[PDB]
Amino acid sequence: LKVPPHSIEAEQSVLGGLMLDNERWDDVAERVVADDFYTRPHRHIFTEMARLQESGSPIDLITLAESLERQGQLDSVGGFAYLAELSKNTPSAANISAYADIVRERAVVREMISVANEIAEAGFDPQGRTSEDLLDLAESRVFKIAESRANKDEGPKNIADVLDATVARIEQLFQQPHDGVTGVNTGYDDLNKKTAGLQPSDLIIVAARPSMGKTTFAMNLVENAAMLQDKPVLIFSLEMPSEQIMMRSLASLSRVDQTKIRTGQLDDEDWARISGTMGILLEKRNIYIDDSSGLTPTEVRSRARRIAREHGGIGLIMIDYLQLMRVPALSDNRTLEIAEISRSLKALAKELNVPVVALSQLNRSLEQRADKRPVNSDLRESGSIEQDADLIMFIYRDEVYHENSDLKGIAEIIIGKQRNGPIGTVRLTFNGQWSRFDNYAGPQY
Amino acid sequence: LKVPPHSIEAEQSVLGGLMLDNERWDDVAERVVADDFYTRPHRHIFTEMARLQESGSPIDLITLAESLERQGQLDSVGGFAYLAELSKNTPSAANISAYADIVRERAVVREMISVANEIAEAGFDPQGRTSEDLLDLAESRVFKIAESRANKDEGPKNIADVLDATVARIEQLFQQPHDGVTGVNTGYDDLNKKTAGLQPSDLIIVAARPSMGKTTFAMNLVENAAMLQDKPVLIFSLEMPSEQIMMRSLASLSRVDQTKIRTGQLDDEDWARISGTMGILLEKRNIYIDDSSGLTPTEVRSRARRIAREHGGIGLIMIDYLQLMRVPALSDNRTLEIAEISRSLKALAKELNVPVVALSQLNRSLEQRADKRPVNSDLRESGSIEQDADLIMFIYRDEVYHENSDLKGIAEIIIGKQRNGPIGTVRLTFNGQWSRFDNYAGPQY
Amino acid sequence: LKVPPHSIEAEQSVLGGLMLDNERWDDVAERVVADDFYTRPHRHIFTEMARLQESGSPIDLITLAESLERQGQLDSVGGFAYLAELSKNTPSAANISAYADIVRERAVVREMISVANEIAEAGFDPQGRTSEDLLDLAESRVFKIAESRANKDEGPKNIADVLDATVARIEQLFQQPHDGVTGVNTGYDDLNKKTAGLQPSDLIIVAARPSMGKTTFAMNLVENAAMLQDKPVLIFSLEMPSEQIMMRSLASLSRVDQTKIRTGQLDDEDWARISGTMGILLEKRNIYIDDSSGLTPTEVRSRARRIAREHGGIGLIMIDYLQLMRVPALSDNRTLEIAEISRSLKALAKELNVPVVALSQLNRSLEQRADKRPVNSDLRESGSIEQDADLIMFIYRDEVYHENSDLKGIAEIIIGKQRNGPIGTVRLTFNGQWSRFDNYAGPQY
Amino acid sequence: QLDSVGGFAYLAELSKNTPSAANISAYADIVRERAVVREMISVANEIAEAGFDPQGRTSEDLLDLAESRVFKIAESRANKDEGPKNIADVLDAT
Ligand SMILES: [Mg+2]
Ligand SMILES: [Mg+2]
Ligand SMILES: [Mg+2]
Repeated sequence: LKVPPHSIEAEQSVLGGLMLDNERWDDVAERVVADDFYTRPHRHIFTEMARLQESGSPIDLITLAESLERQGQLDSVGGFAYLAELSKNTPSAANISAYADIVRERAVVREMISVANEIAEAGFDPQGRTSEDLLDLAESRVFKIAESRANKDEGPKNIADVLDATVARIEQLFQQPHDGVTGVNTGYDDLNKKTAGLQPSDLIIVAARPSMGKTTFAMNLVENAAMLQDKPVLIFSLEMPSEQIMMRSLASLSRVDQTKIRTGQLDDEDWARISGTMGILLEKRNIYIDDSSGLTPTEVRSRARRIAREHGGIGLIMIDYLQLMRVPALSDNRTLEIAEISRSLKALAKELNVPVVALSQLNRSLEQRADKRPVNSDLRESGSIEQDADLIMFIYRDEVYHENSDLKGIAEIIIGKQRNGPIGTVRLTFNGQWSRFDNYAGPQY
Repeated sequence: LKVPPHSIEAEQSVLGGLMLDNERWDDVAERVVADDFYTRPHRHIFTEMARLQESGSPIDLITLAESLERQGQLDSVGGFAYLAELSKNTPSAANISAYADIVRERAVVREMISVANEIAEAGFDPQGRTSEDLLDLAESRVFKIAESRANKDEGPKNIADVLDATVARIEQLFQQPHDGVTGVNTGYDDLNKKTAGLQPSDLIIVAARPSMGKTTFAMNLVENAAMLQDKPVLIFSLEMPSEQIMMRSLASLSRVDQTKIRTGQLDDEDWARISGTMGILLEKRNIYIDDSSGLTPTEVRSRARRIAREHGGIGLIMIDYLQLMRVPALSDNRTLEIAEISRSLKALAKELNVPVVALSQLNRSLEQRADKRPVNSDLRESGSIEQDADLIMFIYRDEVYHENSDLKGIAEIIIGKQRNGPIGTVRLTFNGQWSRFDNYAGPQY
Repeated sequence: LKVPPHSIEAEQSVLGGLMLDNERWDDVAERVVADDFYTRPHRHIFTEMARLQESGSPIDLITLAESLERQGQLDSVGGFAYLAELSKNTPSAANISAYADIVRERAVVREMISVANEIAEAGFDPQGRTSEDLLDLAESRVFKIAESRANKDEGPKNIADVLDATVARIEQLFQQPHDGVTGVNTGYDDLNKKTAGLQPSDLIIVAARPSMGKTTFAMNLVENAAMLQDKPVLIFSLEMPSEQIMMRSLASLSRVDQTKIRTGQLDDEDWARISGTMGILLEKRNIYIDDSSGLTPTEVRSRARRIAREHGGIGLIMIDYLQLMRVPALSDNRTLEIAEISRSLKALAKELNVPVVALSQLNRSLEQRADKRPVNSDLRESGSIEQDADLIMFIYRDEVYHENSDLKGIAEIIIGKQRNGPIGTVRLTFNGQWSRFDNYAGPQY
Repeated sequence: QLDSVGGFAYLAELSKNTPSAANISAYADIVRERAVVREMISVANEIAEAGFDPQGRTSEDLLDLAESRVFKIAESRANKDEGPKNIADVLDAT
């Protein structure tokens, strides 16, 4: 019931794994230490192995016994006969660092109990000592423990440990001298300038009123990517089903109208363009659609990670009308619901290192404003999706509100926020007959 | 030999000193509490004595035994002659202060070894626990003892004892004739006049809507307070990681835009200015960044107290987008959550004698107002971070909202609260292409 | 363990205390009775001493023995030697009325045992009795016992006693013909009219948004009633420490801006006024300041009772921003927490008969009104503070909101509640650089 | 639950006996009256024990406890004139 908590079987398993593989010792040398172990024979074995890996790389069965022999230690450290059992056991695979980490943790635990014993000792043993000379000692010891637990990554880093990563990214980008696109491209040249391409660890938002084009624009982004991104994409159509999506997308990629598709009065050239774009999409095999209705961020994360390990690793994610996302815990408070959603999506993007398009709606506030250009406040709910987002870009198409516009066939992509870049107003030509946005070779902005 | 020390003769001496004098109890009960004592009869007797000193001051010999009797407590706390014997004993003199001192001193030690036992045996019994979730428990309990004990200089001080420290501070300030900056220099001479620098035991707030400069500004402050000081600073980036922060700060220092960094398009005169600021930031080693996501106040405290005593003592703390900070006990009431956060940061600043920059957001209330110049009310939650603070200074770039304005490349710092100085409206200039606020040698304001 | 309850050390203690004290007899006579005792010899002694105190005034050792002889009763009540044991021991101090009261109620307890025995006797022995002649009988028994109730200091308080007290107070006021300020003075001659000074037992509340001047106003009240009254004032600065408060107060009294103080950049005419105000503050020794953070009301009580004991008796208390004050029992329900707080403060003021200033805050319910002139409903929590109070008086200086206002340097003190007096709108003048409110000679308000 | 309450043979001994017809309510009256006496013994014993060892308070609340039990059981019992009455009687009071 009561004992020093220690695991000693996985310990020997690590020992034999190091024996049968003289390559991966540095990675466990990061974690495991000679005094980390519990019993002294294992400690002798590991520290001898370490002294040898300084000098003698080959250490499996006999170099160990020889180095142990030259200084006269056989049968005082167990035995070569006993060592046979260690090399015999654990022919296991690269599942070694797990054992290493967990036993390293057990060592930390054992040390904690040791120091609690020391504190109890110094407590019941006064030695003519005061609370002020005692609690301060206790604080200093526990401080030395928690401060130094062989942990480097999670803690606040000195600047030289940050500039290494910064210069590393700069070398990753200079070592490939290429265009002014530091991530995913869209297919649109007027927008890649104000974005440097959809960057790879952000939460993009694509918001606009309902009849405006945001699902259309998003599908255009993803299909263009998947035509120039040899790497998967995802599409979560929580609103409409896959069979509307793909129809819209064939119309987009082939510049034929949607009625002609669904109803079936299309001409030989139309049939040909369809044939070609199909036979393209079926080769690259990027697009993966999920027409699930009421998802949660957990389901999103799982269904994205499933791809991201087996189909390689992914290039972007699209999410239609995230206000349908749910989390039943926060089912009463809608505001905190959306905040949890958005935080989880940003976390996902930082996890998988991809962008996360996340379509959203706007509120019926701009209608009584007479300009109609959507400002960042005009987001459907919670105000936090303008806070966790590293990019927002609204859509406004003046022909909807003004029949007397000189701005018809024209949609402008109001960048309404961008942390790592400028704001602006891109413009593009709308042709919803085949559900596409296209570039605008015309006046500047 | 190994026994819990409980100096018990002094206990009876205290009890009898109180029996023979109703007067000196509040003085004693500065230090004496029910849990302090070793044996339950003493506990019941003393809590009833205290209950009477609350209600009925006269208690010597039999008023206590009688309150005990008023509803049937006799012989569970010893006896009646047992009670009388304590009064008959100890006619000792006025050394009640020292007796109560030691009697108070020993019980906290007893609790200390109790906690040591609890931590150790809890280590033996993990109950679905990791070392990371265990050293946290240790830190939490030990310091919850220490803070609950350490504040034992408390009392209402006579005015002479106040003015001594007041005038000693004033002398230490006149001891060093210098400029009108009694604190950390911000680098912006237009701001230090209304502020006299980021004073050293206060919470500072920088708050603005999501694309306005608050992260940029609060990085300018530390960027300059690292150069001007020889003292460490800390940066808790709860929103986005270090590999973007530093790529924005290199530009903020060296005046080379962020695109020409990440892309690698930067010319020789720009490479040189990268190199200079590199060589500076490495030959000082002041800044310490933590890119952790959902920190609690306690983790902030620990990770600050670490850098405190290793590296001299800190000189500035920045906490990005406060509202992310968690405290899961108060996961439901977000309001009280923020109140706890703010109180904790304030107390931290009071502890380490440094400033604490604590950014925040603003609610979507100023938008439906037609002025857009934020006020002290539009803090994101709880409206306590307008109370626990000492310097609230918003940001307002008019050109973000009004397309057509003469306030372009101008950004003002709408001071909205001070407790020890004047409010105002400072005027600076923004150049986000290299992420910097600059002094505005321009017209009046 | 189980026995008929009766105490006898208190008995002989009281009897001997009366033997050694002819002066103080009536006070014990108001509580103890002949039948109040358990043993009959002491009943004889008590009733005989009482008969003599009616007839024969000196009764210590021999007058009572001689009387008991005149009734021919020696050796029936013990003996004169036994009485010498009574007169020898119990030289106890003035804690005698305590013994009287407790033994009084012990007679009541023994009566309770006897009466329950009577009820159980009627129970075992029904005597052929009806339930309607049983319950109401045995219940009117306890009722008839309740009829005794010699605690005649409660609800049945006829009007004449009230008017006696009231006329006594009116004689306290008219026997001293003075100005129309029956209370603490403030210094603000425009405020004492609407207030008649700060009444000694009422709970005053000062309330305004975070930078409207309430700490300042309150410090001016205390540091003016420190200069007028030769009576102490406390300050529970839970929010800021003494080393800022006192600086502020030096600036207030000496009218020099605080920036010239701490920076040390002040001139001879300023140093003189500093010398003068300090030489006043130390030649009066009148101010106490407690810089403790999370004070519960019990701590506040104790720390005020101390000064009300040592330094005569106190005349003002100030508690800064009471929403810091805790009571950890009610940490979950904040509303009940604050109600406890306010009730404790009112009780304190009624206990010491001294005015409690208790600074409060306001909710963000003004900002969405366009008036901003606060009302009682704009108090930060619980609504008890607007019920358990006797003088709320807000602070609204208008230039904080309306930049273009013709009231700069004007701070009006909206008396928003007062029981024993009017409401109104006092005006003052805000000069904040030296942290003072001053009077205003101006038009009709 | 057979025989946990005596037994069905005893139950038949109950059914066999007592051929009384005229008076049951009066027997019930005296039984309830004795039960009221019994509960009065219970309450008095509670008072005596909670005078001997009632475990901790000021006896100001003990006097109130006596009065409380008294007037409570007074209100719990006393109303036995209670019953639905006739309009030819209610209208008399009205
Ligand atoms: Mg859609
Ligand atoms: Mg930011
Ligand atoms: Mg204040």
